[PDB]
Amino acid sequence: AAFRQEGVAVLLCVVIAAWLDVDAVTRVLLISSVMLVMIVELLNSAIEAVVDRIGSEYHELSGRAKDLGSAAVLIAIIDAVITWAILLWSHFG
Amino acid sequence: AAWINEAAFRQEGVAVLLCVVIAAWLDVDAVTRVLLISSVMLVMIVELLNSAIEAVVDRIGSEYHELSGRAKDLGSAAVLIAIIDAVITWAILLWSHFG
Amino acid sequence: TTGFTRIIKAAGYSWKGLRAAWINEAAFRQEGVAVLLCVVIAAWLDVDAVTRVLLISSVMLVMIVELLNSAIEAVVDRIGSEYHELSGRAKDLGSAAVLIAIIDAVITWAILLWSHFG
Ligand SMILES: CCCCCCC/C=C\CCCCCC(=O)OC[C@@H](O)CO
Ligand SMILES: CCCCCCC/C=C\CCCCCC(=O)OC[C@@H](O)CO
Ligand SMILES: CCCCCCC/C=C\CCCCCC(=O)OC[C@@H](O)CO
Repeated sequence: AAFRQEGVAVLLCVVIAAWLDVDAVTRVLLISSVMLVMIVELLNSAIEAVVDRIGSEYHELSGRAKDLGSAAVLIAIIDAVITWAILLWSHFG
Repeated sequence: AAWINEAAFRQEGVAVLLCVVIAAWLDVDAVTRVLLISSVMLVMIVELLNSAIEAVVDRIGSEYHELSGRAKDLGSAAVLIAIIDAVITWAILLWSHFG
Repeated sequence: TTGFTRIIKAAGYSWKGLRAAWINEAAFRQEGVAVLLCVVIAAWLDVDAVTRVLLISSVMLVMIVELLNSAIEAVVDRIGSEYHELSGRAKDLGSAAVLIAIIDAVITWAILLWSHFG
């Protein structure tokens, strides 16, 4: 369901990066950026998995852990966007 | 959320934020600017993940357990490695621009 | 004061964690060796600054995810129960992030060295 859509997303990114006439270095940066997002999203899901296992009811530290994990994912997404934007502006510069 | 109003996250937050601003103004090529950003961004990501770990641990209980201390130590280790990676990154790249 | 004591304390925790992870597992020790070799090779390698960083950044990320996944397992094992679905799920997601980080590093080294022909 959700993991499939992310799998579709990252596959398209690889296809696009392969479709673009770019060098080895820039191609690595494009891929690795999206790869990092995958890593953070998986680790964040691991956090939420532990949280939902520990607590049966609501707790402050439980919501804190989820917010911090979701924040890390956001920072990762932003980092990927900035990376793609900078490189593409350079290639078509 | 309520995480933003903390002395620890303000200091770590501005340290990374300043580096991004500086890197955005530095006169270097694209791939260099990307690495300057991605390095300090990675540090922030690891710090947020590490902070999430500690939050989960404290959620468990106040009574100490060996795995509880191990979880925090391993988390701090990842943060350390991330900072080292950031320093080395900026050191190698800026050494050319600095001369 | 507070800023200096946090750096020292975090350095103490980090070194205590790196020590514990090195003592407990043999696979971790060999992994650290593989990383250290990669760092030295990339430093002595005749490539430009950007490639040198990428080779380093790859293996450094591997260790970070490894330590973070090991932190997850520590919390999971901390929890006391016979068996839970989210117990295996948490480690499954963590192990997935580890294998992704390793593969991405291997491919990076593969592509970069193949383009350098060295
Ligand atoms: C127009 C908004 C697109 C979506 C957001 C993309 C943000 C990208 C970059 C933010 C500024 C940081 C880097 C900008 C800069 O200093 O130079 C970039 C340029 O040298 C690349 O060739
Ligand atoms: C440029 C290298 C950055 C770090 C790469 C990853 C290194 C990971 C682990 C290195 C060893 C961790 C600390 C273990 C150690 O040195 O001593 C353990 C010893 O006291 C008992 O066996
Ligand atoms: C080519 C490698 C150069 C050094 C790169 C970083 C290596 C990191 C750790 C290796 C040194 C730590 C080994 C253990 C050690 O010396 O400490 C002994 C321990 O009693 C201190 O608490």
